[PDB]
Amino acid sequence: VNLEEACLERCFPQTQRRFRYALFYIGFACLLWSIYFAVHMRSRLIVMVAPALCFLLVCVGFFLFTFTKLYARHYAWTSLALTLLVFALTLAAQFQVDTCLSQVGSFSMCIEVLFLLYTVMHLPLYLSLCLGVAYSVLFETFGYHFRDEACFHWELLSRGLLHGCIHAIGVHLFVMSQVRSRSTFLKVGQSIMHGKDLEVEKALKERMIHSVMPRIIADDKMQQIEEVSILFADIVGFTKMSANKSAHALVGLLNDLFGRFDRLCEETKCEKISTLGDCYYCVAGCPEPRADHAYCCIEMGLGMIKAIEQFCQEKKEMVNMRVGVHTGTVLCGILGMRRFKFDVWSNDVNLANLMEQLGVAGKVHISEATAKYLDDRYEMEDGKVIERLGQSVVADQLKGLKTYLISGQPPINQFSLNFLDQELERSYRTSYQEEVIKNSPVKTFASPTFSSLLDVFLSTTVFLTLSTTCFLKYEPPPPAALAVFSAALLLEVLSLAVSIRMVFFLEDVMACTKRLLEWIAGWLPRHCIGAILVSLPALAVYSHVTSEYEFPVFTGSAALIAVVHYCNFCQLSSWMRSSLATVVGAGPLLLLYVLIGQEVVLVFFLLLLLVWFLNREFEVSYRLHYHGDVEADLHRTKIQSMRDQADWLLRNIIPYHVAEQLKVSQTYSKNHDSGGVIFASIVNFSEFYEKECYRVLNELIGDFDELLSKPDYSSIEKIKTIGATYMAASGLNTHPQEHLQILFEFAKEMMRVVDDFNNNMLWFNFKLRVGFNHGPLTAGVIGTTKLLYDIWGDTVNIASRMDTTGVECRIQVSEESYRVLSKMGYDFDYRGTVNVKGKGQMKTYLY
Repeated sequence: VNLEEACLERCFPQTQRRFRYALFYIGFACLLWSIYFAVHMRSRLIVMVAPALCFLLVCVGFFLFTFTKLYARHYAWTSLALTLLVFALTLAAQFQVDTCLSQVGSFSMCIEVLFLLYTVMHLPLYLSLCLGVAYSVLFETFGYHFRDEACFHWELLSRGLLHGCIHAIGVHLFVMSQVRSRSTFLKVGQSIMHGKDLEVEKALKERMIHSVMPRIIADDKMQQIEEVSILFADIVGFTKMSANKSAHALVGLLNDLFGRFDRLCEETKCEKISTLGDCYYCVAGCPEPRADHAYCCIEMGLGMIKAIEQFCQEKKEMVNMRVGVHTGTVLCGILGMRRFKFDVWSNDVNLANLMEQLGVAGKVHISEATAKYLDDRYEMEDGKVIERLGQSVVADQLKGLKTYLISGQPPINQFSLNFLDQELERSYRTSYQEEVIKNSPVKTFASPTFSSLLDVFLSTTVFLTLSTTCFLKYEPPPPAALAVFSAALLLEVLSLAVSIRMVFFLEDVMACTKRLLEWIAGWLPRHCIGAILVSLPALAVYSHVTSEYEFPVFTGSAALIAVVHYCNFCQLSSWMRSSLATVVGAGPLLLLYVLIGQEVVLVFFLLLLLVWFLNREFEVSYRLHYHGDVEADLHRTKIQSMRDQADWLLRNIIPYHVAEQLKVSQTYSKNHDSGGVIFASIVNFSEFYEKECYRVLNELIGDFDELLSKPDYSSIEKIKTIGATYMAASGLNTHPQEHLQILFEFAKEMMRVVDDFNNNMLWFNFKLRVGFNHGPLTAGVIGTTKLLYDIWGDTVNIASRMDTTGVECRIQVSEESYRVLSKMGYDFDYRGTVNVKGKGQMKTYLY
């Protein structure tokens, strides 16, 4: 009931203006009648024109009531108060009747007041219908009882059918007027709610975009920006933190730790690329060409050491940082269509990663290139990596590069009734045509197809009842009367059958009649049939007139309703209906007469003005209703696009099995008893690389991304891509090791397209080493304002070890995975032993 109040207060300006215009019209009707009463009814003046002028003063008082704040609270009461007064005046004016007035004048007083109460007063259905019928029945009762004999069965039935028509038109007019207003208010409410939901989801999509891309990239496909300082950090001691701590608690610690990193990164105003497990590597100087990149990178790197001690002293941990800095040229951009993220690729990045591996815990490690951009603002210490770690495999490729360490510091025109935007107006014309075309179901009472059904039905019952009274008078009728009525009846039943078939769409329909049914729904053909349909009651009356006219009171009284019937078919243009009513529903009677003559001209002018005005008001109600519909549809198609974009970019960050949980809790955590991770890197790209070469790399990843869309790889969800390496995981959503089999086929299919893609290259084939290991892994979502899904653990780090110790297009596998891979029947070869941290020399078999 609160929304009904909300409907009423929003629609109140319409009701207030509608009531005010009724006040103007009734006073105008009272004034014009008084002038006519003053000239042709001079026999009794003070008893006839004084109520007219007194009621005119009442309208001014009622107009004064409108501005009052009390009227806004009880506008229904004021309309009810006027209704009784206008009822009393018309019945009193009918009470009296060169001293006699024709009834057609009184009938207009009954008709015009009835239309005002039903349509332009916004009173309830039960009150308006009961008051209208009670006023009508008392109008007829007073007329029959108080008739004059000095001047002037089936006759009584004719009066009821005539009054039956106006009430039928009146309730039809008011119900649809109510239906459009309620529908327009609702669709406006949905539109304003859709718009509010659009802003909250447009920001959500931007937040999803910012989770994989920086702000500057999001403004709008690769770059060759040089002089870029690359950070690298490692959580030395995560393996200790890995054991004897719960998964949710574990991801909580890193969420605060990386969140602390994210905050200080914002303080450093640098860019964070991604967090590879415990590693946190971030770039400076790209894509924005910042010149202080080295000094910021040193600052956050030392800040990370400062942050970890604060982090250690808060939740009581024992961990440190191994920071590595190397500046130089770098490549930036996006690879892939799914799980695509901003990343940096160069030999500098690997050396920057290598520098982090050559660092010492709690110390920032820098390159010689970085030292060139560093002044004495910090302390310089010799790197001393050669004697710290000996001549190890990691230290072989330093290639004589000296290194250093750092410790700290309403569009409708009033006249023509058209939409101001011509494109909207054109769509409005074809709306009924396309509504039939799409076969849209009848949703509400304001549907254009349903609206036509009742308009045709109302034109039916009005035409028969109006014609019934005319035939009751004759009970020889002229042949023109029978022929017109039969043709009108023949047209009416076919038009009614068209309306029901346009709504109900019976199974007897075929394509042939559908084409013409759509054809009829067009603007011009509907006006061609509609104008005749509207005029059908009008020609019914004028079919019964002959040369023996000199009969006149009945035809005039019946013609009062034929012009009244013209308010029906609201879908048709109001100007055509209003003009046709003047020319074909009122015109034929006016020149037929050519004081009774002066009275009829005044009577029809008042009715035509009311008919013209009501057609004006209900047309803009219909036009504004369609405006509300198209805006709601326009907002619904804009909310679905944002729905698709936000969901797709959510899939760009987290897989399916994570979206539901993030809808329940702000943090995600899960441990895995058995989990396989795939690492696939490209070697000969460096030989191919010399930005122009990386475009070929992008389509290669896009070809790899097409492997994920295959129905047989729905259990595999990639994690991310770093450099030329592709990281995929199988078993997160979980034969006990069926995920591994799909993962192995993914790696095999991975080189299959690699060899297939090499066929399109000129004298250059690509390379792909794949590592494989399965076991316990922990995953989770990192960040609050920037989401990030990644998996880390012993199996992940050992998986990357297998790519580093990799060979040509050959799937390196661990002993643990070989325990279950060779059982099924996979043909596997042996290679030997490689260096593995945490397990010593590892027995590595191969595909």
